[PDB]
Amino acid sequence: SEFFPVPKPIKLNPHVELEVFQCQDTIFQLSVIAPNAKLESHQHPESQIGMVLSGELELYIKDVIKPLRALQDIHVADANVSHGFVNPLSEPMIGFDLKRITSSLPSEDVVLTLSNNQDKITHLPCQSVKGSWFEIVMMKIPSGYSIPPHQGEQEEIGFILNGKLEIFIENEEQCLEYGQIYYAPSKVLKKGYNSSNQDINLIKILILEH
Ligand SMILES: O=C(O)C(=O)Cc1ccc(O)cc1
Ligand SMILES: [Fe+2]
Repeated sequence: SEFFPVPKPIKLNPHVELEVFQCQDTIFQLSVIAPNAKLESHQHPESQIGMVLSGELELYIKDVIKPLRALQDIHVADANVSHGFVNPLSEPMIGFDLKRITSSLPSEDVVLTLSNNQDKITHLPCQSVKGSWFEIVMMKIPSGYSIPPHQGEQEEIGFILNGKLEIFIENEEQCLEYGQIYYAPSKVLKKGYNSSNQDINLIKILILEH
Protein backbone atom coordinates (compact mmCIF):
# COMPACT_ATOMS: atom_id res chain seq x y z
CA SER A 1 0.00 0.00 0.00
CA GLU A 2 1.02 3.66 -0.15
CA PHE A 3 1.65 3.75 3.61
CA PHE A 4 3.20 0.27 3.85
CA PRO A 5 4.89 -0.15 0.48
CA VAL A 6 5.80 -3.57 -0.92
CA PRO A 7 9.44 -3.64 -2.12
CA LYS A 8 10.64 -4.80 -5.53
CA PRO A 9 13.76 -7.04 -5.39
CA ILE A 10 16.53 -6.06 -7.82
CA LYS A 11 20.06 -7.28 -8.49
CA LEU A 12 22.06 -4.32 -9.65
CA ASN A 13 25.21 -6.18 -10.52
CA PRO A 14 26.93 -9.25 -9.14
CA HIS A 15 27.70 -7.33 -5.93
CA VAL A 16 24.53 -5.43 -5.07
CA GLU A 17 21.06 -6.65 -4.17
CA LEU A 18 18.32 -4.15 -3.37
CA GLU A 19 14.79 -4.09 -1.96
CA VAL A 20 13.32 -0.99 -3.60
CA PHE A 21 10.39 0.86 -2.05
CA GLN A 22 8.52 3.76 -3.69
CA CYS A 23 7.50 6.59 -1.33
CA GLN A 24 5.89 9.07 -3.74
CA ASP A 25 8.86 11.08 -5.10
CA THR A 26 11.40 9.41 -2.80
CA ILE A 27 12.89 5.97 -3.38
CA PHE A 28 13.98 4.08 -0.27
CA GLN A 29 16.10 0.97 -0.67
CA LEU A 30 17.57 -1.68 1.58
CA SER A 31 20.95 -2.83 0.21
CA VAL A 32 23.11 -5.92 0.54
CA ILE A 33 26.64 -5.40 -0.81
CA ALA A 34 28.79 -8.51 -1.24
CA PRO A 35 31.97 -9.17 0.75
CA ASN A 36 34.97 -7.25 -0.59
CA ALA A 37 32.90 -5.57 -3.33
CA LYS A 38 34.25 -2.70 -5.42
CA LEU A 39 31.43 -0.47 -6.66
CA GLU A 40 32.38 1.74 -9.61
CA SER A 41 31.59 5.42 -9.17
CA HIS A 42 28.40 6.65 -10.78
CA GLN A 43 26.32 9.78 -10.92
CA HIS A 44 22.63 10.48 -11.23
CA PRO A 45 20.34 13.50 -10.98
CA GLU A 46 18.78 12.20 -7.75
CA SER A 47 20.42 13.32 -4.53
CA GLN A 48 21.32 10.41 -2.28
CA ILE A 49 21.87 9.70 1.39
CA GLY A 50 22.34 6.46 3.29
CA MET A 51 23.73 4.53 6.23
CA VAL A 52 25.34 1.19 6.93
CA LEU A 53 23.19 -1.00 9.23
CA SER A 54 25.59 -3.94 9.51
CA GLY A 55 29.22 -4.11 8.37
CA GLU A 56 31.34 -1.23 7.07
CA LEU A 57 31.67 0.75 3.86
CA GLU A 58 34.17 3.13 2.30
CA LEU A 59 32.76 6.11 0.43
CA TYR A 60 34.64 7.42 -2.64
CA ILE A 61 33.50 10.98 -3.30
CA LYS A 62 35.18 14.29 -4.23
CA ASP A 63 38.62 12.63 -4.65
CA VAL A 64 38.67 11.47 -1.00
CA ILE A 65 37.89 8.18 0.73
CA LYS A 66 35.65 8.26 3.85
CA PRO A 67 34.91 5.29 6.11
CA LEU A 68 31.25 4.73 7.08
CA ARG A 69 30.46 3.06 10.41
CA ALA A 70 27.34 0.99 11.11
CA LEU A 71 24.47 2.94 12.73
CA GLN A 72 26.63 6.10 12.98
CA ASP A 73 27.57 7.74 9.69
CA ILE A 74 25.39 8.96 6.86
CA HIS A 75 26.85 9.47 3.38
CA VAL A 76 25.56 12.44 1.38
CA ALA A 77 25.87 12.62 -2.42
CA ASP A 78 24.24 15.72 -3.91
CA ALA A 79 22.82 15.81 -7.46
CA ASN A 80 25.24 14.39 -10.07
CA VAL A 81 28.12 14.18 -7.57
CA SER A 82 30.20 11.15 -8.55
CA HIS A 83 30.18 8.52 -5.81
CA GLY A 84 31.44 4.97 -5.43
CA PHE A 85 32.04 2.45 -2.64
CA VAL A 86 34.26 -0.35 -1.42
CA ASN A 87 33.17 -2.91 1.14
CA PRO A 88 36.40 -3.25 3.19
CA LEU A 89 35.20 -6.41 4.99
CA SER A 90 34.80 -10.08 4.08
CA GLU A 91 31.25 -9.82 5.51
CA PRO A 92 28.27 -8.41 3.56
CA MET A 93 27.34 -4.78 4.13
CA ILE A 94 23.65 -4.35 4.91
CA GLY A 95 22.52 -0.71 4.47
CA PHE A 96 19.88 1.66 3.20
CA ASP A 97 19.73 4.63 0.84
CA LEU A 98 17.17 7.28 -0.06
CA LYS A 99 17.13 8.97 -3.44
CA ARG A 100 15.14 12.03 -4.46
CA ILE A 101 15.36 14.90 -6.95
CA THR A 102 15.96 17.74 -4.50
CA SER A 103 15.42 21.48 -4.65
CA SER A 104 17.44 22.44 -1.52
CA LEU A 105 20.78 24.30 -1.41
CA PRO A 106 23.93 22.10 -1.46
CA SER A 107 25.10 19.98 1.46
CA GLU A 108 28.16 21.24 3.33
CA ASP A 109 29.35 17.74 4.29
CA VAL A 110 29.68 14.42 2.39
CA VAL A 111 29.54 12.50 5.70
CA LEU A 112 27.34 13.35 8.69
CA THR A 113 27.32 11.59 12.05
CA LEU A 114 24.44 10.96 14.44
CA SER A 115 24.75 12.67 17.82
CA ASN A 116 22.74 12.46 21.03
CA ASN A 117 19.49 14.40 21.12
CA GLN A 118 15.84 14.25 22.20
CA ASP A 119 12.91 13.23 19.97
CA LYS A 120 10.42 16.11 19.86
CA ILE A 121 7.10 14.22 19.85
CA THR A 122 7.94 11.50 22.41
CA HIS A 123 10.65 13.28 24.46
CA LEU A 124 12.64 10.02 24.29
CA PRO A 125 16.43 10.06 23.92
CA CYS A 126 17.57 9.67 20.31
CA GLN A 127 20.53 10.11 18.04
CA SER A 128 20.00 12.37 15.08
CA VAL A 129 21.47 14.66 12.47
CA LYS A 130 20.00 17.20 10.08
CA GLY A 131 21.19 17.65 6.51
CA SER A 132 20.29 19.93 3.64
CA TRP A 133 17.06 18.08 2.63
CA PHE A 134 16.54 15.51 5.41
CA GLU A 135 16.74 14.62 9.09
CA ILE A 136 17.62 11.13 10.32
CA VAL A 137 16.56 10.02 13.81
CA MET A 138 17.47 6.71 15.46
CA MET A 139 15.82 5.91 18.78
CA LYS A 140 14.85 3.12 21.14
CA ILE A 141 11.12 2.60 21.59
CA PRO A 142 10.87 1.00 25.05
CA SER A 143 8.83 -2.16 25.66
CA GLY A 144 5.20 -1.11 26.18
CA TYR A 145 5.69 2.43 24.88
CA SER A 146 2.93 4.10 22.85
CA ILE A 147 4.13 6.57 20.20
CA PRO A 148 1.49 9.28 20.53
CA PRO A 149 -0.74 10.39 17.64
CA HIS A 150 0.96 13.03 15.51
CA GLN A 151 0.35 14.79 12.21
CA GLY A 152 3.67 15.97 10.76
CA GLU A 153 4.19 18.72 8.20
CA GLN A 154 7.04 16.67 6.74
CA GLU A 155 7.03 13.34 4.91
CA GLU A 156 8.42 10.53 7.04
CA ILE A 157 9.82 7.13 6.16
CA GLY A 158 10.67 4.68 8.93
CA PHE A 159 11.64 1.14 9.84
CA ILE A 160 12.89 -0.96 12.73
CA LEU A 161 15.98 -3.11 13.26
CA ASN A 162 14.61 -5.69 15.70
CA GLY A 163 11.36 -6.90 17.26
CA LYS A 164 7.85 -6.04 16.08
CA LEU A 165 6.15 -2.62 16.16
CA GLU A 166 2.46 -1.76 15.57
CA ILE A 167 2.16 1.32 13.29
CA PHE A 168 -1.07 3.15 12.34
CA ILE A 169 -1.15 5.65 9.48
CA GLU A 170 -4.33 7.68 8.75
CA ASN A 171 -6.75 4.81 8.36
CA GLU A 172 -4.46 1.74 8.03
CA GLU A 173 -2.57 -0.47 10.55
CA GLN A 174 0.28 -3.03 10.32
CA CYS A 175 2.87 -4.77 12.48
CA LEU A 176 6.33 -3.98 11.14
CA GLU A 177 9.53 -5.99 11.37
CA TYR A 178 12.96 -5.37 9.86
CA GLY A 179 12.64 -5.62 6.07
CA GLN A 180 9.48 -3.51 5.90
CA ILE A 181 8.99 0.27 6.02
CA TYR A 182 6.24 2.75 6.69
CA TYR A 183 5.69 5.90 4.67
CA ALA A 184 3.69 8.79 6.16
CA PRO A 185 2.98 11.58 3.68
CA SER A 186 2.69 15.17 4.86
CA LYS A 187 -0.20 15.74 7.28
CA VAL A 188 -1.25 12.08 7.77
CA LEU A 189 -2.02 10.94 11.35
CA LYS A 190 0.49 8.41 12.63
CA LYS A 191 0.77 6.52 15.88
CA GLY A 192 2.50 3.40 17.07
CA TYR A 193 2.80 0.92 19.88
CA ASN A 194 5.55 -1.41 21.02
CA SER A 195 3.52 -4.33 22.36
CA SER A 196 6.65 -6.55 22.52
CA ASN A 197 8.80 -7.30 25.60
CA GLN A 198 11.94 -5.76 24.07
CA ASP A 199 13.17 -2.29 23.29
CA ILE A 200 12.92 -1.64 19.55
CA ASN A 201 15.49 0.31 17.55
CA LEU A 202 13.66 2.59 15.10
CA ILE A 203 15.14 4.70 12.33
CA LYS A 204 13.10 7.45 10.71
CA ILE A 205 13.93 9.88 7.92
CA LEU A 206 12.10 13.18 7.66
CA ILE A 207 12.08 14.74 4.18
CA LEU A 208 12.50 18.50 4.68
CA GLU A 209 11.26 19.64 1.25
CA HIS A 210 8.02 19.14 -0.70
O1 LIG B 1 22.14 2.76 -5.78
C1 LIG B 1 22.87 3.78 -5.81
O2 LIG B 1 22.51 4.83 -6.39
C2 LIG B 1 24.20 3.78 -5.18
O3 LIG B 1 24.77 4.85 -4.97
C3 LIG B 1 24.88 2.47 -4.82
C4 LIG B 1 25.79 2.10 -5.97
C5 LIG B 1 26.90 2.90 -6.26
C6 LIG B 1 27.74 2.58 -7.32
C7 LIG B 1 27.49 1.45 -8.10
O4 LIG B 1 28.33 1.15 -9.14
C8 LIG B 1 26.39 0.65 -7.81
C9 LIG B 1 25.54 0.97 -6.75
FE1 LIG C 1 24.07 6.38 -6.25
